[PDB]
Amino acid sequence: GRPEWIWLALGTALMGLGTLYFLVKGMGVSDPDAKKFYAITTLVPAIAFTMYLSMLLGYGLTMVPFGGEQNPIYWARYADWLFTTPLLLLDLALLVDADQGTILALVGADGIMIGTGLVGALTKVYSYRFVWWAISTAAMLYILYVLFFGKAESMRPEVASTFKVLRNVTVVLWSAYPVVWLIGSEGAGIVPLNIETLLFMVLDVSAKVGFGLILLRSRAIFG
Amino acid sequence: GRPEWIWLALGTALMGLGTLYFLVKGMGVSDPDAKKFYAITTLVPAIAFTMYLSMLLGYGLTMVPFGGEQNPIYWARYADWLFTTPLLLLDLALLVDADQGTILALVGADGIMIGTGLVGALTKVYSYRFVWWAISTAAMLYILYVLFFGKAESMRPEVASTFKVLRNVTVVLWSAYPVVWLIGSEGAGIVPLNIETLLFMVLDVSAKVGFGLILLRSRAIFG
Amino acid sequence: GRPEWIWLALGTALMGLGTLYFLVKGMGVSDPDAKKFYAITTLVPAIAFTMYLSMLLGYGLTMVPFGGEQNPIYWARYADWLFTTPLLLLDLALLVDADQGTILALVGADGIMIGTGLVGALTKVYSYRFVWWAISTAAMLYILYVLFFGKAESMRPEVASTFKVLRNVTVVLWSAYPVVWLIGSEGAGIVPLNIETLLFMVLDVSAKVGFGLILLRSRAIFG
Ligand SMILES: *C/C=C(C)/C=C/C=C(C)/C=C/C1=C(C)CCCC1(C)C
Ligand SMILES: *C/C=C(C)/C=C/C=C(C)/C=C/C1=C(C)CCCC1(C)C
Ligand SMILES: *C/C=C(C)/C=C/C=C(C)/C=C/C1=C(C)CCCC1(C)C
Repeated sequence: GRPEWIWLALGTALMGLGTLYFLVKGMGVSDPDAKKFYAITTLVPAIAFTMYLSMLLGYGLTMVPFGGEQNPIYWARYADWLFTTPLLLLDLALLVDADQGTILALVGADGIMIGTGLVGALTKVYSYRFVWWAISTAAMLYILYVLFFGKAESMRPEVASTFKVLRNVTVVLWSAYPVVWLIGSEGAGIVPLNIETLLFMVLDVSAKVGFGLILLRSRAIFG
Repeated sequence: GRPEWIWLALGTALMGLGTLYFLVKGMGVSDPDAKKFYAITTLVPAIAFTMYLSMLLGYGLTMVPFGGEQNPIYWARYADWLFTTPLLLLDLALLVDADQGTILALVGADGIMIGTGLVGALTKVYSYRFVWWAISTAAMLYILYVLFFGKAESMRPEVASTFKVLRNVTVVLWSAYPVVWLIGSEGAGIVPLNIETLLFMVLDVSAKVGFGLILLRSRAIFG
Repeated sequence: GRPEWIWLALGTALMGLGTLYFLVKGMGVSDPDAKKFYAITTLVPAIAFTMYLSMLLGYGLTMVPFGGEQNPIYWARYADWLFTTPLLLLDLALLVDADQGTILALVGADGIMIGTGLVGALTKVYSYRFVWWAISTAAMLYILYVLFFGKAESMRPEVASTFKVLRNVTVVLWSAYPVVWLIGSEGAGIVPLNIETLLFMVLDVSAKVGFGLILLRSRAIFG
């Protein structure tokens, strides 16, 4: 039906397999700290799996009028990210034993990032969609700022090493989302929805399963 | 108007009385641990009370097209369960001093269970509704698994005793929900909505007020 | 377009400036406890900023049929309060080192207060709107009760002093909301929407930025 269906189907399959792999791999783990990381990390692709399935079956898709056309908007992505992005930030924060204040700042700014992105995606006045994109981007920039300038002296080498790798992976991949949104169907519409869907699938799988494989294979998750 | 109104009214009344009873019973409690259990346990029927009232007044009801008919779907149940089921799991987890990793696993899987159940309840393609039911059921099975195989050596007798009772009550009652959903109006439609509503009221009151009476009368909630 | 636009624009500007001020003021803070208070306190007007902008642009506004008319209902307020009121209660609770049980009681009752207020705001049967208002008010009264009768012996003077001031500010300002709602467009409609919007803007800015200035200038936030 929809040309982007193949990418949604592949996304569903990859998130599903990733979830199952992490689920199996986490069996037997008794270390409290490691359990936290496995729980957070397995839940991420499990949620993504449900939302990709939602998009594939057509439930997480809605039509938004703007620019004089009926624009297909997959709102299920925000329902996904609303829960998965904060969880991913939690993995990074727990890894460096961040204090509660910083965790709340990250989670709250993340909520603002996704919430304003959702508002922008459903906004009927074309020009306003970009106002929301700008605010969401400012929130993302705040998050990236905190990750880099927001624990070193008393920090295990493996912890510092894995955190630096996951932080770099996060900054690169997350930074692409606003660009894809801006040039894709939710924004300027210069890149067709099918290609946009492919881009998000690669980014999502990398930021979730890729990110997860790196974290769960590290000894940093253990006390 | 709607034949199932009597069960919604009785459900509203029972949840309301249960809330008031727990509220009174919890007065004077100074023990920190006991306070946690009273807060969690009183909030559960208070939320259920609001959603049952929502259904009674008709606000938590919507019409979903599928199978060639306008099907009355009480979505308010998921708004209820989304918050009450995780809270109930929290009572069980705190009772056994479960570690954060396991708590997150339970809460996250519970969210998936209710979220996919909601998607299934509102899905317009009949066959797909059952795909969502299957995923939600898999999440429930994971939860039941964790409760039984997911703390013994260093565990007070009263704690182990009450937990085992509440765990058995939980497995039996919770396991009935997917069956009721499957044979009821949201699924195969072989059992009429009025009878389905009665079933859920008995299950809800038992899983909330019944469950609550057992827990709050035990000495396990005290340090 | 809408006469109340000026108050929404001023609200947007004030919440935005307040957010920026708190953001700057919180720079350099290394004290863990102080960080918690700055995070919570800065997030509050940041969220309010987004919802006021939502109302200004028209996204957070919907039409609800009741009383034989199309009533303009700004639902964005509840999306705001759902997150900001619990955060404000968290500031007060952390300030007095409240135990988890009491925190959950406050947060849960707050959720009920806002959730039932939202249901009332969107209810099509006029008389029922007031039933929801009554339940929401009962939840607010419970919260006010807990704040006054729910830690003294072992409590720093500055902490007790600032808490008492913020508690008084909270009881006075919060108590006004149900009155405004009752006499405003969501209720009896005796006070026009434009005036109602002005009232909420003054209350919101005072309960958020005013409240925030008092808290963040106190030494109580430091360990
Ligand atoms: C599993 C998914 C991940 C890690 C998704 C990350 C999403 C973002 C960083 C999204 C950010 C956006 C903006 C900064 C601007 C507005 C549009 C968004 C929501 C695509
Ligand atoms: C107070 C209510 C309780 C304890 C409700 C429990 C609800 C469930 C365990 C629901 C589970 C469902 C499935 C496993 C399959 C799909 C349909 C549901 C949501 C009814
Ligand atoms: C930043 C906003 C604040 C501090 C808002 C406070 C909101 C309330 C205390 C609202 C309470 C209401 C009731 C008690 C009755 C029903 C209507 C409401 C939601 C306006």
